[PDB]
Amino acid sequence: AMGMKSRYTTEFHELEKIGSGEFGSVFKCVKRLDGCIYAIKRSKKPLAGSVDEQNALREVYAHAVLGQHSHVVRYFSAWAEDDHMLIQNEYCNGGSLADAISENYRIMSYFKEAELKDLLLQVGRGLRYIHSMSLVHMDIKPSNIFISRTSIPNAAKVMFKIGDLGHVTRISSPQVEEGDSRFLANEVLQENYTHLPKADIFALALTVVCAAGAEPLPRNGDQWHEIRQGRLPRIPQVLSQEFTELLKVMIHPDPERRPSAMALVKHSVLLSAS
Ligand SMILES: CC(=O)N1c2cnc(Nc3ccc(N4CCN(C)CC4)cc3)nc2N(C)C[C@H]1c1c(Cl)cccc1Cl
Ligand SMILES: [Cl-]
Ligand SMILES: [Cl-]
Ligand SMILES: [Cl-]
Ligand SMILES: [Cl-]
Ligand SMILES: [Cl-]
Ligand SMILES: [Cl-]
Ligand SMILES: [Cl-]
Ligand SMILES: [Cl-]
Ligand code: NA
Repeated sequence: AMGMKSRYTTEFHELEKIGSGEFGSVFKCVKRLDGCIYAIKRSKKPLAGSVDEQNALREVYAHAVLGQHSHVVRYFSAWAEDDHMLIQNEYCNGGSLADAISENYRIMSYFKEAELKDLLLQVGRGLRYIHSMSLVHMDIKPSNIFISRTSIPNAAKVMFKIGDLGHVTRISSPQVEEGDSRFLANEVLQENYTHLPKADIFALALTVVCAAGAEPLPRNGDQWHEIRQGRLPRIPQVLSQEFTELLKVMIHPDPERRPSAMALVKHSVLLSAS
């Protein structure tokens, strides 16, 4: 809890809690001076000078570098007070893709093919930017993709944004902190980091597979290995042959054969979503 003269309490009116972690939570808040809603994550402050601090500050640094892109979550501010570290990001009104999937699942639905191409194109724009900046996300998965649904009053919209930049690292990085095992490419687990950007492409394909209604992905075991041999998880729908082949080459066992994020966004299959 924060003090009543904290920056957090004075400058923001806290609304709804919107997420929870081990040592923190996320609130939907209004900033009093501008009237706009933000997501503010407040976590226990990492020990100053520690490796945990290093990892926390890397996230903020990634945000500061990447957050200008239209398909990466905007960052506004970060600070520390009351033994908490705070990050104020844009609030995304549709929650994460994991939340949108779970809502879909509850009503016996899924993203249909046109929605999946839209997802894939938009997050791939996101990755193209990240990779152009010599960075890799390393943790692409539905819970780290955020959704904003907007209405434009005076046109003469659903946006997917990459968030949770806590695993972002540079392309040539010799150590890599692995992301979610359900989405982790085999080469990264083996500690081959020659083609890091293609680990994000792999994770994105599996993320679109989850959007498309696949069952829970394995964290380990024979099914996990089967996926890493290049076999797509089963989905409860029949997608076009061309779109299925895009997804499948995105999980190719050789990273070099997976599309770049650039090739991805230029792909003829996704021209229908442009
Ligand atoms: C983009 C973004 O950076 N952040 C974000 C934005 N917007 C939102 N919006 C939302 C709406 C609604 C919901 N749901 C959850 C499911 N229930 C059922 C309804 C509401 C959940 C989240 N939640 C967010 N949280 C959960 C994470 C947060 C964050 C911050 Cl502030 C700092 C560092 C890393 C991250 Cl990932
Ligand atoms: Cl402020
Ligand atoms: Cl919550
Ligand atoms: Cl402090
Ligand atoms: Cl682009
Ligand atoms: Cl997830
Ligand atoms: Cl390998
Ligand atoms: Cl899953
Ligand atoms: Cl179908
Ligand atoms: Na942005």
